[PDB]
Amino acid sequence: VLSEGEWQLVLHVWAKVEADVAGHGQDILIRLFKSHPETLEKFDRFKHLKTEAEMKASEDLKKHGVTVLTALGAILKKKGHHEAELKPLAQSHATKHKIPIKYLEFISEAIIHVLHSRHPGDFGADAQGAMNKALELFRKDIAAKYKELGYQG
Ligand code: HEM
Repeated sequence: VLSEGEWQLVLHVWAKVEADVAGHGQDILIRLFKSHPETLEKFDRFKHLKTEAEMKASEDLKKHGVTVLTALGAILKKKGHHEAELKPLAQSHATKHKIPIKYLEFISEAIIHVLHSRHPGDFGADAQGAMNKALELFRKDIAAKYKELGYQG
């Protein structure tokens, strides 16, 4: 359970993200795909992209970055009371998109790295730990739904 002070840290940096949702979403997905290329293979939509320059030039990848960070922002702003928002995400990511929990750990690492690059004055260690906690709580609650459905592994 995050404290109120931890949530404030999380949402304070998240409000900085929302000034350039699309730039963040490109940086985060690029990082995820470069750092963990097995993740790119899950997107039939993006698996033709073979270089970082092609990734940065793809408008479709930019659009999907905004889809992802808009869904994450809506979950973070519920401060833990996010059951209605996770149900559908867990269900599609487990059963249709076939995404392992470990790949949610990987995109959490990329989100934390990109927030540290773009917002260092609002993303010191206190805020990095709080955002780590918020992304762990996201993964915990999605993993419990995966387990229900037979996909925790
Ligand atoms: C912060 C974590 C994430 C969030 C908030 C998120 C959010 C979303 C949303 C909102 C959609 C569209 C609606 C839906 O299908 O449920 C989607 C689609 C999708 N996601 Fe994610 N996602 C996340 C992580 C991942 C990861 C780590 C992968 C793959 C490694 C992945 C793979 C996919 C795929 C394959 C689709 C369908 C894309 C398409 O072909 O249009 N997601 N995601």
